[PDB]
Amino acid sequence: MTISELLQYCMAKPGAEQSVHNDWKATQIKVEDVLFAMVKEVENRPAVSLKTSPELAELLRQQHSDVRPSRHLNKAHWSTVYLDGSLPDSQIYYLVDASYQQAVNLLPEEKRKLLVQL
Repeated sequence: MTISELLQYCMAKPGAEQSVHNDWKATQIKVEDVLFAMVKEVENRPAVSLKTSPELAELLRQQHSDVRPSRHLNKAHWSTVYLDGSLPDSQIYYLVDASYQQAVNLLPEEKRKLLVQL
């Protein structure tokens, strides 16, 4: 699937802004200072790195190889999913909201109250 639409869909999540790191244009999707997922194309192939997530870490225990959770940034504290392009959109959308849900839970009272209005 195309990351072009996926990225725009990430902007449809209330509270998420794009923080671009001007090196290889790694784009961090986060709120005020809570980073849950960041997208970075390596090998010219789409790849997103999520923060420590239950199902994402579970994927590494239960399933192996193929997508290859690798240590380009941090393999145990982060998880890098090679989106590649040949990966189905069905799974990707779920992963986005998975990390997004976590971010909201990790936000204090003040922060959460705001997102509820949006």
